[PDB]
Amino acid sequence: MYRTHYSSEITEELNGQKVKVAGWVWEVKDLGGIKFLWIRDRDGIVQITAPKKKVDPELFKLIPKLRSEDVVAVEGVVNFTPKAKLGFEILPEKIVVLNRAETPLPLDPTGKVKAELDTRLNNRFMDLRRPEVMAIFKIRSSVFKAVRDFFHENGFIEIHTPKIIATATEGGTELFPMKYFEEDAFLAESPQLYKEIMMASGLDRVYEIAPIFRAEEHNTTRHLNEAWSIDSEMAFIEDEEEVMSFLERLVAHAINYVREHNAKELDILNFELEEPKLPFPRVSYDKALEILGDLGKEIPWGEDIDTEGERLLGKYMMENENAPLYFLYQYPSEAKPFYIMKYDNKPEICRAFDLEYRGVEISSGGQREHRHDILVEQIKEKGLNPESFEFYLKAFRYGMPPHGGFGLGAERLIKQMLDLPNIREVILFPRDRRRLTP
Amino acid sequence: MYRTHYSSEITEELNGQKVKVAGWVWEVKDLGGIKFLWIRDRDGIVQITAPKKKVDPELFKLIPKLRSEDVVAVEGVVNFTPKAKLGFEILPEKIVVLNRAETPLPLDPTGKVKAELDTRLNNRFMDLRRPEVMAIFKIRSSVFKAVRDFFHENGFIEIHTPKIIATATEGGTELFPMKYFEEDAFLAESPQLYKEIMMASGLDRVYEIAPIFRAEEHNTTRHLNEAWSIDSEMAFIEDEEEVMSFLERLVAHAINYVREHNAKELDILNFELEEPKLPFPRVSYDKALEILGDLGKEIPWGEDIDTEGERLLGKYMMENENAPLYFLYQYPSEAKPFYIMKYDNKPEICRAFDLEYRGVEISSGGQREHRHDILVEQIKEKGLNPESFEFYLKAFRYGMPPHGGFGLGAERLIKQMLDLPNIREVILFPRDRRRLTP
Ligand SMILES: Nc1ncnc2c1ncn2[C@@H]1O[C@H](COP(=O)(O)OP(=O)(O)OP(=O)(O)O)[C@@H](O)[C@H]1O
Ligand SMILES: Nc1ncnc2c1ncn2[C@@H]1O[C@H](COP(=O)(O)OP(=O)(O)OP(=O)(O)O)[C@@H](O)[C@H]1O
Ligand SMILES: [Mn+2]
Ligand SMILES: [Mn+2]
Ligand SMILES: [Mn+2]
Ligand SMILES: [Mn+2]
Ligand SMILES: [Mn+2]
Ligand SMILES: [Mn+2]
Repeated sequence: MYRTHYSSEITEELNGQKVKVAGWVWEVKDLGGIKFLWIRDRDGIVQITAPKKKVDPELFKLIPKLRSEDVVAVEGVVNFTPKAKLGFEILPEKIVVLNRAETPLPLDPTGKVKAELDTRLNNRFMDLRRPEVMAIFKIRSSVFKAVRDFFHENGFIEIHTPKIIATATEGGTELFPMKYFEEDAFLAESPQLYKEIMMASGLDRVYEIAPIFRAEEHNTTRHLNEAWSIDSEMAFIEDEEEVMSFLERLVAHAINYVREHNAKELDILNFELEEPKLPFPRVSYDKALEILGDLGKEIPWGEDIDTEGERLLGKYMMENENAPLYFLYQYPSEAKPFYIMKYDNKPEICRAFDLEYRGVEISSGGQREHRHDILVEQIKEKGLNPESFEFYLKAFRYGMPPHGGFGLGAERLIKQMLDLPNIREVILFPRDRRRLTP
Repeated sequence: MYRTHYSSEITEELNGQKVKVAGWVWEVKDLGGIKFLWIRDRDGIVQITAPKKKVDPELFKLIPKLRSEDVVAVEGVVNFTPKAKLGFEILPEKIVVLNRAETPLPLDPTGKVKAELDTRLNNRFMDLRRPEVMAIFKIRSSVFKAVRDFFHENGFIEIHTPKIIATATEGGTELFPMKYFEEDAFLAESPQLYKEIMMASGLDRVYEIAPIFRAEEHNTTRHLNEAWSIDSEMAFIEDEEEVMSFLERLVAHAINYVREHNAKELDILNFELEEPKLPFPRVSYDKALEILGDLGKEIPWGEDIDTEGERLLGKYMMENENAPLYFLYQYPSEAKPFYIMKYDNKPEICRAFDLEYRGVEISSGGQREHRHDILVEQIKEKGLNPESFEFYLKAFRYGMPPHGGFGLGAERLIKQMLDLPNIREVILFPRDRRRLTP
């Protein structure tokens, strides 16, 4: 390996020892009798100091020949000194140019010349050389880890369901059709039917973190046609609040992990990520519509709350409850899927919920209707053909425990967590109405 | 929740305490002065003991009405006693029937009546109720966790790349073409191009665990048309041996995690999983051809080792070195992808390798050709058009360090680890030439 330590792994204990650092040339200053080389790696910049009387003459002449973004490797002695901005410098014994960069660069890694989003996406390898972008992807990886750790700690087993499928769906829209040899298939939009089927297996507590594909009609700063969904389904619940309780703790865990493990990144983003306050407020759909009405926003009882409505509610909840996160629940049964269980005592409302983060939905879920005959009737109430869901319905006939779950969008979670304007900032290679490359 | 404890969570410590267990009716013994009920959850069976003198009369009359696979929940008192074959029994206070099972069952959960693989795959929710099948999926989840933990402990950052691609066409057949609105696109067979593009970003050490899609020409016991690939790419390496060293440690870690945390599942499977012995043997392609030739198996230099060659070599490696895992490396350059670096001093050989587990490939990798101009010539040598790779090639022009990586099949790893005859046993809903549904 061309390096022994990253910029962040050199501590005082190594003072006076030989180390190897490597990365991209950030800056070179030839100041006559002394020269400086700064190398940038994933964690920061390291200073290479070359006093004329202390380095090999060949090294002294090589430095000024180095160019921005050249990939280099340096072997030298660690010297902790107040004179070094970051606390220590490396006195070089050897400098190897591994690969030279061409010029001009596609994007300005110094951040001085700003680039439009599309140019940045077309050149992601350059984009991540900027600390504020690398910060987002480091945080994305931490969020995925925190989520899986929480699931594991809570007895959940990871499962994997098919993305190439040929079964019915409730909406029949936004599908990506594909030929599967002589048969017709589609890319999966959610593992919903499959995770429910597995509730009849004894697994009981499952999660899956995998891509979902939806051919969204038009672009928005909140949707992508390819995204990563964090799905869970859990059995033997007594109501949907047990699912909401689990979800909020999972989300709080992810937020706290980022706050604990990625403070450096949040600082680079000049962002103060709030300590979660559980339980999050619960706002019934009825109450949400009343609040929107007073704001001049009309939603007829029975219809889903639109994006403007969510935005207005998010602001209202921040102003009135200092709550960046809150649940909308007890939705009209007519506004949610046929697989959601209705309140037996008040059928017009159902056990579904949406978790809103800064006024944008990050997750949808609820308790499912596990009683076969009622489920079948609900399919009919949606004007659909139960026979088209036979492979799924069969799983409810041989001992199906009550269950519930949610789908939590990873990009949605991260975008809202960091209060970013566009979802394209949180996935490396976005897919939207017109973007298919890189 | 309807349960507080799984069958495996009840210990001496809880003797005399009240708990709630829940699961599927496994057996009922209906006697005049006592009823016994056994229920099954994902970890095992729990005995419920109901003497007439001790339980509520309604509960006593309820038990005989229960039927196999009905879902029930039981609240009662833990009672340890040598008279209970499993060590303890639950003296029930309340029993609730959550859902009733129809008969006949799609599959026999008692294991007495065997069913063919196709029938089991069609009724996966029933199939996992058998301990030996549940065991496989618990181990699958364990392997995924171990792999991710190892990546994290070694400084790798998780990334996520597109499964819908314009082209890359780093090959010809075996691709699933798909329309992306007006454009022609394909399902990704590997994140190869993307993880390489990210080696120019500073991330340096990345991994991705995600679906891959391949329209395999032939139906085999070792291939699927949809699989999960564990991919990694790492920068600043000096040769492919650094990648092989990392990979063997990753696989050893996964194996040891299973041996340590799934001993119970390994026992249910009547399988002894060996302790990994590092380093695994490294066998050059030339040496493999010599071993095979000595055995009467002739492989013309330059051709890949076929399935029988792999089987013979795997057997030889066990006999000669008690090595169920070993590497094949220094393959002919003509036999590997354009992105593999050739030995500059012996160009007909390249820095690619395959990891074999019980005579079956579980992973391929190598050091890549990070030098732009040479890479372009190799694209040409493979009969491909460099212009089809502009977004990828662009990443090699602005400071690209040397790098290498591998693709490790999750199903391949698990199938081989457990010495299972068919890869369909290790993924819930397989996709092959003739199976598209469920
Ligand atoms: N096109 C998309 N891009 C990114 N994430 C998505 C997309 N569609 C859904 N999700 C995520 O998956 C979660 C569950 O999916 P669900 O089908 O309930 O979403 P939805 O109600 O269609 O979302 P929306 O109202 O935002 O379009 C959503 O809360 C969101 O986090
Ligand atoms: N159809 C498949 N089903 C399952 N896993 C696969 C499949 N194709 C490839 N893999 C896994 O991905 C790894 C990397 O893919 P690669 O393209 O090197 O495979 P391959 O050499 O074509 O495999 P094989 O020779 O078995 O067909 C393989 O080592 C294997 O573990
Ligand atoms: Mn939607
Ligand atoms: Mn929604
Ligand atoms: Mn929703
Ligand atoms: Mn193949
Ligand atoms: Mn192969
Ligand atoms: Mn291979």
